[PDB]
Amino acid sequence: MISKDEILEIFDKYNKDEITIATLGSHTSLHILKGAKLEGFSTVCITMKGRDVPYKRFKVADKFIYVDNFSDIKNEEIQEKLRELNSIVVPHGSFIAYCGLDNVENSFLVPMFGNRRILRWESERSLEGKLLREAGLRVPKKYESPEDIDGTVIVKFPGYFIASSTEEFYKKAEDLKKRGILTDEDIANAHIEEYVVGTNFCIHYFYSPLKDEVELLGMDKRYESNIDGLVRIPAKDQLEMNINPSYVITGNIPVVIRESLLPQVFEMGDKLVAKAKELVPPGMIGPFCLQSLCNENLELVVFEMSARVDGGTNSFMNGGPYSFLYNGEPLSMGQRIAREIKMALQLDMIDKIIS
Amino acid sequence: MISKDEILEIFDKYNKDEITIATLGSHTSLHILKGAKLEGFSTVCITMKGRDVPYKRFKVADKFIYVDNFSDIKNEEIQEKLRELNSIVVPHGSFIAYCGLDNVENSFLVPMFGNRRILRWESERSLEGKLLREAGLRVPKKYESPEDIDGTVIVKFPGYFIASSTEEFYKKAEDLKKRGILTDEDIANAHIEEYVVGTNFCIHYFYSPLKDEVELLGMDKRYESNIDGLVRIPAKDQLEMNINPSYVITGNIPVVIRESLLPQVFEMGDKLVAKAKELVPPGMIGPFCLQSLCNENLELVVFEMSARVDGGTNSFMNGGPYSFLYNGEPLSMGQRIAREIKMALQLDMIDKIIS
Amino acid sequence: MISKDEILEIFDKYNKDEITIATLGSHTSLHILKGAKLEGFSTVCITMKGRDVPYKRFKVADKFIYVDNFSDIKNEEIQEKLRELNSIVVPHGSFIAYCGLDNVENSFLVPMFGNRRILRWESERSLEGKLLREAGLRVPKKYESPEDIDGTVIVKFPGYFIASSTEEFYKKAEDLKKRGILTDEDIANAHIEEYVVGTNFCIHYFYSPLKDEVELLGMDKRYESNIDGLVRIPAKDQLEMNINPSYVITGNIPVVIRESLLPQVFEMGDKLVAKAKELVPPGMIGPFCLQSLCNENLELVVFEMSARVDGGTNSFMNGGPYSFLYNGEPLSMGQRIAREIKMALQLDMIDKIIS
Amino acid sequence: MISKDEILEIFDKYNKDEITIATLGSHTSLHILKGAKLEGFSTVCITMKGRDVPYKRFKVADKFIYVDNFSDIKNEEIQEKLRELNSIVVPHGSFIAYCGLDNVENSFLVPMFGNRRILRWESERSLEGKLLREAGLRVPKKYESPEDIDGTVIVKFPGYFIASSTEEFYKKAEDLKKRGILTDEDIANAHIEEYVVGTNFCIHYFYSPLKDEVELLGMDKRYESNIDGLVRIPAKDQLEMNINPSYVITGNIPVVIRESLLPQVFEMGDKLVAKAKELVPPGMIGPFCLQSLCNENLELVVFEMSARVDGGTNSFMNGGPYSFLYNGEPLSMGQRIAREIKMALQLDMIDKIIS
Amino acid sequence: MISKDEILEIFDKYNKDEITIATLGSHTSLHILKGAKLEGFSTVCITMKGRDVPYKRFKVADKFIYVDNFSDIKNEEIQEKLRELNSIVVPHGSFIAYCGLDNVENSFLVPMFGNRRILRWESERSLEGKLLREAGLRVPKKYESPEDIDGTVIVKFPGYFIASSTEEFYKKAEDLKKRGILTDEDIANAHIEEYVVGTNFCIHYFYSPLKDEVELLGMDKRYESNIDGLVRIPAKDQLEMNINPSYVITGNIPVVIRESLLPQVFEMGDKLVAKAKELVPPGMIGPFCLQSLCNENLELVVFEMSARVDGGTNSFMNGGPYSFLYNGEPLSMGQRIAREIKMALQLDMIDKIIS
Ligand SMILES: Nc1ncnc2c1ncn2[C@@H]1O[C@H](COP(=O)(O)O)[C@@H](O)[C@H]1O
Ligand SMILES: Nc1ncnc2c1ncn2[C@@H]1O[C@H](COP(=O)(O)O)[C@@H](O)[C@H]1O
Ligand SMILES: Nc1ncnc2c1ncn2[C@@H]1O[C@H](COP(=O)(O)O)[C@@H](O)[C@H]1O
Ligand SMILES: Nc1ncnc2c1ncn2[C@@H]1O[C@H](COP(=O)(O)O)[C@@H](O)[C@H]1O
Ligand SMILES: Nc1ncnc2c1ncn2[C@@H]1O[C@H](COP(=O)(O)O)[C@@H](O)[C@H]1O
Ligand SMILES: Nc1ncnc2c1ncn2[C@@H]1O[C@H](COP(=O)(O)O)[C@@H](O)[C@H]1O
Ligand SMILES: Nc1ncnc2c1ncn2[C@@H]1O[C@H](COP(=O)(O)O)[C@@H](O)[C@H]1O
Ligand SMILES: Nc1ncnc2c1ncn2[C@@H]1O[C@H](COP(=O)(O)O)[C@@H](O)[C@H]1O
Ligand SMILES: Nc1ncnc2c1ncn2[C@@H]1O[C@H](COP(=O)(O)O)[C@@H](O)[C@H]1O
Ligand SMILES: Nc1ncnc2c1ncn2[C@@H]1O[C@H](COP(=O)(O)O)[C@@H](O)[C@H]1O
Ligand SMILES: [Cl-]
Ligand SMILES: [Cl-]
Ligand SMILES: [Cl-]
Ligand SMILES: [Cl-]
Ligand SMILES: [Cl-]
Ligand SMILES: [Cl-]
Ligand SMILES: [Cl-]
Ligand SMILES: [Cl-]
Ligand SMILES: [Cl-]
Ligand SMILES: [Cl-]
Repeated sequence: MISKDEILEIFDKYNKDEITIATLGSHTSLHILKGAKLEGFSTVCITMKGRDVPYKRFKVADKFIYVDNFSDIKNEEIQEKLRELNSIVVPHGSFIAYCGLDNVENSFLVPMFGNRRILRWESERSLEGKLLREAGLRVPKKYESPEDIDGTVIVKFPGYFIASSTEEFYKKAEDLKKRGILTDEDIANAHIEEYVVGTNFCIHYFYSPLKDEVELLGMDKRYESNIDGLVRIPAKDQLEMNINPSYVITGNIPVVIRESLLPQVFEMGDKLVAKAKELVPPGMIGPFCLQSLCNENLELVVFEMSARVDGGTNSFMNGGPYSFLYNGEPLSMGQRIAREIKMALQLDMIDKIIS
Repeated sequence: MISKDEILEIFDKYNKDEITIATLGSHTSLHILKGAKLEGFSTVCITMKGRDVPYKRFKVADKFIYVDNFSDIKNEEIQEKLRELNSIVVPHGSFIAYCGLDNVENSFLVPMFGNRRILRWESERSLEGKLLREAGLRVPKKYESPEDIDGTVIVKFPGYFIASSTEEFYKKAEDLKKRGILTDEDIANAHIEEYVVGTNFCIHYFYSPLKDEVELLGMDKRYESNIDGLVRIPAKDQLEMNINPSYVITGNIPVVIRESLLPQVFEMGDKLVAKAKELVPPGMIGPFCLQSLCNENLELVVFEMSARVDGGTNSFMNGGPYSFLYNGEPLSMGQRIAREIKMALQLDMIDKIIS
Repeated sequence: MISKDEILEIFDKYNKDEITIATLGSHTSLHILKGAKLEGFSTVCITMKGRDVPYKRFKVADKFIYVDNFSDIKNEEIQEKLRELNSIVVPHGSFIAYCGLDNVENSFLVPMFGNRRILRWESERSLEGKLLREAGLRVPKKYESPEDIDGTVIVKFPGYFIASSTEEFYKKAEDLKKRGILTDEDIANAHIEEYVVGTNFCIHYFYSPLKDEVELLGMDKRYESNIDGLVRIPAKDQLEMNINPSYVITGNIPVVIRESLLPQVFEMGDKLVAKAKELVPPGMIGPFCLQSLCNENLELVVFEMSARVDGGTNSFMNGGPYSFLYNGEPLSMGQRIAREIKMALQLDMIDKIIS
Repeated sequence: MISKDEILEIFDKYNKDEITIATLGSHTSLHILKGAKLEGFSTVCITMKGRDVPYKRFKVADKFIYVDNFSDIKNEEIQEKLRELNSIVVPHGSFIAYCGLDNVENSFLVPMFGNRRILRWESERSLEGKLLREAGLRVPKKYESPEDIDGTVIVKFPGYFIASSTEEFYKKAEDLKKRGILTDEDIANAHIEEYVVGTNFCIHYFYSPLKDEVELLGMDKRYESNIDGLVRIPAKDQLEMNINPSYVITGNIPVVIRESLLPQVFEMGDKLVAKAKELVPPGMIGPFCLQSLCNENLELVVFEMSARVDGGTNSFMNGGPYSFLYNGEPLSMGQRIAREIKMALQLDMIDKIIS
Repeated sequence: MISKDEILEIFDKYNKDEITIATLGSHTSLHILKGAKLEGFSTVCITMKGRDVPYKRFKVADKFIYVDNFSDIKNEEIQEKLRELNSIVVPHGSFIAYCGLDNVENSFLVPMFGNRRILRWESERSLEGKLLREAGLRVPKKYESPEDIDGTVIVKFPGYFIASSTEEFYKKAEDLKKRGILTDEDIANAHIEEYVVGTNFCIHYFYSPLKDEVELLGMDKRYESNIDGLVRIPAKDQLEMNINPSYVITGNIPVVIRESLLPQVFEMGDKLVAKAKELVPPGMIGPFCLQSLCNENLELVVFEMSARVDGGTNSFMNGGPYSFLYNGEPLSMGQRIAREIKMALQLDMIDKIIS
């Protein structure tokens, strides 16, 4: 519901000489806040007791807004402190969750870097799949029901398993049921897709509305538990175990792609951006990630995407091999965001980057 | 056939005040061209439509030479543009392939960084094995025929499989045949070697003919599809699949070796360089890679080598842990190459580095 | 036995205008010595023939003290050269081993960065376990005997295997016996613990006695042979092999943790430091590492620790994502150590950092 | 009157996680505020309409406190805003004047970098002369009355002229009287001293109470109007003019001293600092300037001093030849001040640097 | 008398892994020693009590060799310490004076950066004038005797005055005699030359024997006492004084030349270098200064030169406008010298730079 004009008029009461960058202390905020300082900004960190130490010891925040629980960040009281500080908020995974995506879309009256509307399109698998399919991107083959399974599939519930047949599907669902991990309602909405066998590249892009350009900033591969620990056990020993794989994100590892695949990499970002302009105007604004798998035919297949900054940007907080090429600098995504905020304030084009 | 004097006399007609660095837009050209700019050079990128975006958006090339297909880079027309631009060409994997190694050796009349003759020694498994064996380096044990198999082996055809017996060899060859991946002629020339079980270090060295020194620049491990995706599937599920491993390079991951192994690391490069001087004068010039596996006895076994810059240098385009030690700089291999070109022009010793 | 006053009075005869940093040429000495140079120090490297090349080519040492074998570094002759050079010695894994931990504790009369006494607490599994348990840290569940095994365990002998039952334990012990890898005396003291299935984070901390603060410097995951090569073999092929896993450290790979887990990360270091002050005064001084595994419940379980600089700091010799946040610099652990030595000399507080 | 305990207890109610650096927008505030940002601080600038542009366009201040006139900076309202911002104030020439030195000494209840008491000793020519004389420094010879004049003298009134005799003194005083530049009361308190003929070095020092050390940061020579414009007129033309010299500071020019004179330079700062400890405890804190003239006998004679930061530090806001030697950095005095504030907060020694 | 082979054979007994840079603590040693550290060298400073503080507080020397008086630096004892430290000595104005130029030429058996023989050519006005005249450089017109004076001249004695006639010459000589500044023997050897009226540029060049190139590093103007203080007194007041000008170097001020005059600037260095090769082989090595005055016809007239590093390089110890152009670095002359020492050691060409 929140209007653009409604947000531009909040920002107009802002002291344009004292624009700060704010965010929630979690997810990717260390380089969001570091990147801001490096660009000249004073920074605001929403934090809480027991969770504030990393931001205090890394010296990355100038002002703290302590909440009782991160859930309070929807409260109109915190919105006020943020407006009085002239903060532009940089959204990220954790902020959207603790604030709630409905509160974000029509109850959070603080200026926000990026296209506010499009945060819904990453939250819903149908919108996400619609976008990736319509943008012309390779995605895993989808399966309507367990009876349609004719290969190895992975099965996700909004807590994960692999199946190579209809029969294996139910045996495994049953296991995860009689172990108190999945209720009958989760499996009633099981999402089944082709298991893509390949190398993980989570590709971090930045779309600049100022330059009208998609940029490559970096790449990581996920480090997930228990799976990346499960597959480190020798095959003979794994068979002696009664252990199911889980896919809980615990961290990230840096990777570079084969250089001949960069034309495919940019075309993917270009296409995604050209379609999102049509479907959710103005489209992708700033940081976005295609989480893909590269098969043996050197084709990147995208199984996920983010419409804002992705946790994997943490793997290059001191810059990376791709962020370096632009200007020989240790450039993070956080700093690339802050720079866009800076240039837009200087060119009087803040309307291209906030909502 | 191309003579050294034949190349020195092409370079003598060069305007020594305007020496550019050229390369093909692929493989490792992003840091070759970035590294050149950082050293003061103007840069030339051979590119083509649909494949030029990465070089335009990374702002790494000053002049583009567009070809219809990269195969045209042998054409005497492109050789002329390069000579008129006073370009020294930096060779790499992709350039040699698209240009053709015979065209490189006697039909490509543009000055080239490195020892031109020695590019043949990396192309032929017999020359390569000859060199590594004569340099005194550990290599996988070789097997003349499937009947000689007495352990786990890996089998390569100039598309890969593992066997632990003669019987398994044929069963697998048959599979890859009746699946249209290998013709009877490929398996007629199957290369069988010991499967080395260990940690991958692709070690990137630079030999300076100016300093008469082998330098350590960095290290990566390969990220290959489908294999690195295959082994991420739990053992129980893998057994339910009918899937063969492939070993297609898709990218790279940074790694550092145990420091006590660096004396072995340098001795390997020293030895390789001392033997290549004898076998293919003047020997190794500039960048070279030993692709090795470290067994549990802390011995590096080399299964491959490159006689020019290797794709893994991309993992440290913003510098790495070893390239940093020299001068505290974000030094890439591309920039280390450009620096040698610079120093040689300044010391009037271009004859030590081109051919 | 070596007293603090005994060491302060050695250091008092030091020319305070010419303080050098010394260490043994191995383990982590490349960034210890590089970091020192960067902070203004002249550096001393204990090295030997055949093992000195890495330090000569990286140009990281100003003065060499050549020994016949690294075992000689206990010799009172080498202690004298070090005292005459005004060297503070930075201890590390290799130095303690070659010098011998008893010689370190009462026969090595050279000033040393860190708490000398506490190097014993990392050497003994009982002290180490005592400390981690009393500090309140999660550790693997321990097993008194093979008959207590009720899950997957890993078994270590001061050369490793996994067991999922009492029966499997003996079958495997027998195998490693009848293969000449373990004598009956090793298995008589077998250390059996819970096999933690998860993602490896070796977390590198620095405790500053000057700032009274625990800092996060970086993180790596181990790269071990043959295990990380064993699990890269497809499950079907592994079953055709008669191969046991080994866990020999060969190198390291960079990783970042999920940012929401940093509060747990710092609390772990804080707790460890607060307990070590009580148990071994003054406690942890400078660099320390918690080597942990993150399970699917996002809990870090510590299976090992170091009470000095850990080999994994090599993964960020050119700085890392966390070391960057402080001041936007390529900061290594080696340089963080040297800086503390520098600040302490400038503030006349060398008594807070040496022993 | 303002007590130290009275100031420590104001600072104790400060949020130690959000310490800002404040100052008045004038004099030397550009590098005071720039230097602060570079050290990680958020900055507060006291400014006013018509005088705020330089600080807005140089992007050097995060928060502005607008006053009606700089005279309002004594007002208890502005003191409150400063306390609520957790600001340490950095004093300078302009701040003391607009605030009034009595208000500074007992009516300005905001923490302040430096020794508050000693700002009186630079304001009074008797205290200043007492200090320089007792510290053992060369100063111009003083003259009790016009009748004591036996050489070339310069005559100052708290607007300047040169005399070489008693007679010339009165003729000139009369001129400046019958021209409405000096009243009979100014000349009733005329300060007459030896005219020192030599080269101007305004030497900028920093005393660190943390390191107990006097540091050399830089040097400038004054650029004064109309005098430096008067002496640029050829002698023949000057004689055709009826023009008196004035000595109004308009700017500064960088200079380096002859290196053999640096031992004299440091001894002067050392001596000044050792005497000020006795006379006005704790003595000199942070930045101080000896404004001297070097005669042909290579002796520096001091005609003025500042007990805080001097305007000449502006000549090296991007660092200078001496500030560079420490760490190869573009270090300004402003940044050297901010660093001391930083280190003191980190070492819990804020009591050594504020009052 | 000292031979080159005699010096090469001293240097051959040097540990080539531990080459240090040494110099006397005075003149230009701050950037000589800083520049060395920046290039990776350990540094040796010859100093003495009462004169060592600047080098201790600037942290620029790793090892001190204390002498009783700087005159002792000729002593064979100090030569030994320097040889045992593997020091290459960098000569400068003060070192040559305290050591004595005869001792330098045949009694100082330590390797020395530059052409040892040519230090005599800067010491003798006849050799100096011979060189500048034969190199084809503009110099002041010379006058054989006071009776030849037909314009404004300046008169120098190996303490200075200006004369516009024969009569004025004697009146002034008489004054300086009856004031005890000049004996009858000084004026018996008075050197009289054209007074050049113009702007002072002391131009600092570096000749690289490695690159065979003359480089422009920077420029300063002298700051001399009492003269630059004398001319700051208004003309009317100067006439009321009985004061003679002196020209004692006290410091330096940075200046840049008009860019259209750089072709003249380089040709002057080129010419000087081409003639010095013939007259004193191998010629100019490393740093040299032409001290010139630019007349209204935009012609640089050289009144002095140095055959080693000149004191004016101190004006750009943090780099300057010209030293910046090469690589965008804060490059001093001291660091440019150290770099040449570094490159020569790396290229095995130390024979091009020492003697
Ligand atoms: N289509 C797929 N094929 C193979 N692995 C997948 C697929 N989708 C997800 N995964 C793995 O499951 C993890 C969690 O996926 P998601 O919850 O979709 O982000 C991913 O990071 C992948 O490692
Ligand atoms: N390092 C990371 N890599 C990838 N995804 C992440 C990372 N950190 C957080 N996320 C995602 O963002 C969500 C919120 O993060 P958290 O607050 O850490 O639970 C998680 O559910 C993850 O899907
Ligand atoms: N001797 C070997 N033992 C084990 N793995 C190998 C061996 N040779 C090659 N490989 C794997 O196969 C991939 C392709 O090898 P190549 O085609 O020889 O460069 C390598 O990157 C290795 O990961
Ligand atoms: N990132 C890389 N790592 C290792 N080898 C590579 C890499 N990129 C390319 N290569 C090798 O160079 C050849 C040509 O590269 P491409 O043009 O990308 O196919 C390939 O066949 C690979 O063997
Ligand atoms: N409790 C455990 N659970 C699983 N793996 C372990 C455990 N302890 C050690 N390891 C693995 O064995 C290697 C050697 O362990 P350690 O010798 O205890 O340092 C470690 O780096 C781990 O990869
Ligand atoms: N890169 C590394 N990562 C982790 N641990 C290491 C590393 N290097 C050495 N160590 C440990 O330090 C000990 C001595 O090292 P080394 O002298 O290399 O054998 C080894 O036994 C290892 O446990
Ligand atoms: N004793 C002196 N001899 C010569 N010039 C002076 C003397 N004192 C002050 N001046 C000049 O007058 C200017 C103003 O001096 P003051 O007002 O004392 O700071 C100084 O910057 C000097 O250039
Ligand atoms: N650039 C400068 N150099 C030397 N002294 C200065 C400078 N700027 C200001 N001052 C002194 O500080 C006082 C206050 O400065 P202002 O507010 O600029 O008048 C002046 O009376 C000067 O004596
Ligand atoms: N020919 C000349 N004409 C005018 N001024 C000169 C001349 N030679 C020397 N001077 C001045 O006298 C100072 C001392 O000169 P010198 O002792 O020759 O280095 C120089 O720095 C000049 O400022
Ligand atoms: N800063 C400087 N500028 C020009 N010449 C200098 C400088 N410092 C020293 N010299 C010359 O070098 C000689 C020795 O310097 P000193 O030991 O400082 O007397 C002096 O006689 C000067 O001629
Ligand atoms: Cl992203
Ligand atoms: Cl995310
Ligand atoms: Cl390479
Ligand atoms: Cl390659
Ligand atoms: Cl550590
Ligand atoms: Cl270790
Ligand atoms: Cl000052
Ligand atoms: Cl001032
Ligand atoms: Cl010079
Ligand atoms: Cl000089």
